Amino acid sequence: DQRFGDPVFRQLAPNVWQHTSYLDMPGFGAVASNGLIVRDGGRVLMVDTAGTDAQTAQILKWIKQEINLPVALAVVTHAHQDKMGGMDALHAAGIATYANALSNQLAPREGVVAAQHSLTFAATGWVEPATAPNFGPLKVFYPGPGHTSDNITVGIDGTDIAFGGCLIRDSKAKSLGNLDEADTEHYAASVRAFGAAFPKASMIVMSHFAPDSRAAITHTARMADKLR
Ligand SMILES: [Mg+2]
Ligand SMILES: [Mg+2]
Ligand SMILES: [Zn+2]
Ligand SMILES: [Zn+2]
Repeated sequence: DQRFGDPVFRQLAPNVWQHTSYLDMPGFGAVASNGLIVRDGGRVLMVDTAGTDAQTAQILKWIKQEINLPVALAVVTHAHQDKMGGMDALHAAGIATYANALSNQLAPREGVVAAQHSLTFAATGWVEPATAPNFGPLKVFYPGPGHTSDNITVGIDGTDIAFGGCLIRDSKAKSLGNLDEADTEHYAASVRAFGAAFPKASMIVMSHFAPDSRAAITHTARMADKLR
């Protein structure tokens, strides 16, 4: 029988699925985290792990069962447990991993395993292509500091989808979440930078809410404005 801890999958587009897994921050709510699985021809690409290696391995099993293509690479969007808690599982599987250089630098401080490869960014926020080879339809953008100093975002070419990770909250959210590591001065402008980077995206995917419209962007920014 399927259990509450087992990842759940939602097909967002013909070649894109959301993974959702529930984790436990001690003393706090047990809570859900989303990432993406993208089919690009003969391979699969991932955005973020689950919050644990066990759940990440259950994700890779699903991919094997349901898609049966090799996972060529994963991009992870910041050095927090919900996004990088399954790096060992990825590495055990032979999956090449990539994160903001800054995420890799912060990883030991945040108790996550670093990715194998570092992404760097132009002053525009767009990833340097030499650091993101063969990413297929993944278009990586660093919007500036928000939820964390290192948070990155990923557009999916050939679809209506952009992934804001933990930077973006849905259009009915009442809070930006935990701000202990947030850049409260720049959060609003980074949210806006994200929305300007992926003007085509009509479906906004994020870590802790189900997918929403672009109103999630405007709403998160207008919440952030109140922190300055
Ligand atoms: Mg582990
Ligand atoms: Mg921390
Ligand atoms: Zn986070
Ligand atoms: Zn998060």
